[PDB]
Amino acid sequence: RAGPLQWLAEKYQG
Ligand SMILES: *CCCCC*
Repeated sequence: RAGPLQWLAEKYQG
C-alpha cells in the first residue's frame, strides 16, 4: 500500500 496511513485513518474515525 501507499504506507500505513489509510488503515490508521480508518482506525481513527471508526
Ligand atoms: C480511508 C481513510 C479515511 C476514511 C474516513
